[PDB]
Amino acid sequence: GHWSQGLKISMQDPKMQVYKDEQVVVIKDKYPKARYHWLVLPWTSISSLKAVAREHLELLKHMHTVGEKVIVDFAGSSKLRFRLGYHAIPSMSHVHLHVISQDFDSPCLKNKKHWNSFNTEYFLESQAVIEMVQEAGRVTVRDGMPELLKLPLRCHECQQLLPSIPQLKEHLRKH
Amino acid sequence: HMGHWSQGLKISMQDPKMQVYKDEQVVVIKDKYPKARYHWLVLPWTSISSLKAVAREHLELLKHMHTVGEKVIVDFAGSSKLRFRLGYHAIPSMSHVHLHVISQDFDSPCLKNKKHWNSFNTEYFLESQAVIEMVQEAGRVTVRDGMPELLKLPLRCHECQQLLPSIPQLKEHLRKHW
DNA sequence: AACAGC
DNA sequence: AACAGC
Ligand SMILES: Nc1ncnc2c1ncn2[C@@H]1O[C@H](COP(=O)(O)O)[C@@H](O)[C@H]1O
Ligand SMILES: Nc1ncnc2c1ncn2[C@@H]1O[C@H](COP(=O)(O)O)[C@@H](O)[C@H]1O
Ligand SMILES: [Zn+2]
Ligand SMILES: [Zn+2]
Repeated sequence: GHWSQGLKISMQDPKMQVYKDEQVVVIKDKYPKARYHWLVLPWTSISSLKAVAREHLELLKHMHTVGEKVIVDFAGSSKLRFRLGYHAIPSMSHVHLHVISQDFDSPCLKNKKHWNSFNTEYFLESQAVIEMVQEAGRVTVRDGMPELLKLPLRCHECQQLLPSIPQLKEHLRKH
Repeated sequence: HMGHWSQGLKISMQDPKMQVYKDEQVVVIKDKYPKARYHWLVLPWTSISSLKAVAREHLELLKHMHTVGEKVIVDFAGSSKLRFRLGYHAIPSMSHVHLHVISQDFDSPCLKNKKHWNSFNTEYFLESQAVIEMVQEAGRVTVRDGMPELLKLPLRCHECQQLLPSIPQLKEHLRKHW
């Protein structure tokens, strides 16, 4: 479906370009799952994590550095915590780096898949991906990622199990 | 002060037809809505308002209630080989403190919602022995905070610790341990 | 009105 | 006193 190309379309639209250089583009996540949620995409598209090889190393490092720069330039005075990583089995085409604040306070965060895709090992940290390409030369993704998306809701700050999304969002207010 | 319905245990325990066991100290009745194949309530003739009211004077009575519970198990469920737990609900709904004696099959149609499950499978369920130890060491029973929150915890099998998303799936899962 | 978009 | 039946 044409919906899966949204990232390539949006990153080519100057009105959506939070940041741009000769290597990458940054856009706001159209349906953000937190107060701050950006996506970093390279101009030279990569199909999936399986296609990543050592030639992509510096680019991945650049995507990480740019993500941290966007935090400084557009959320510097914030005390929030941030994580940078990739979804093991994404839905939108063209690999993209998630840069998202750990409040997870947003109406677009609506279901269990949303939560677990940022708060389970389904969320592959950027620094860990960079490490695999630097040493092994490829990105290895363990099995069972679809099951992680169906796990009961667990708080990422205190590890408490919650029974529903609404009760989770109320719990997050304590942190 | 709650309505007349909360006195059902006092009315039922005085009915000889409901008495599974009786002595000068305690009485045993079958739970009217059992949450397992075997489910009894042990109540003293000298009623206790709540766990907060328990003092060292009730210690021997509490141990007698426990021992009687253990005897009812062997007398009426000895051939079942089922596991049992003895404890009190931290925040009961029926008046008059009563000791739960329940088999761990949890195979019953009266078990219908999460509150039922977590009332017997979280810290909401205070083991009889633990209650006895507190009264022994400290002379009173202390209920920890956050009990209403425990009743909302996702369903967890008490045998293999697996988390289940619904009651019907839990009942189906429990088959594997019978 | 219908529909491909390289 | 509980409790259908209105
Ligand atoms: N047109 C778009 N522009 C920006 N972000 C988008 C767009 N469409 C989807 N997204 C986001 O991209 C992410 C795709 O998820 P995933 O495929 O798991 O990486 C989600 O956070 C979506 O909200
Ligand atoms: N008339 C009754 N006779 C025997 N058990 C009852 C009766 N009414 C309620 N119960 C049980 O007493 C318990 C009351 O809940 P709790 O106050 O949490 O111990 C539940 O297990 C009920 O099924
Ligand atoms: Zn928490
Ligand atoms: Zn189990």
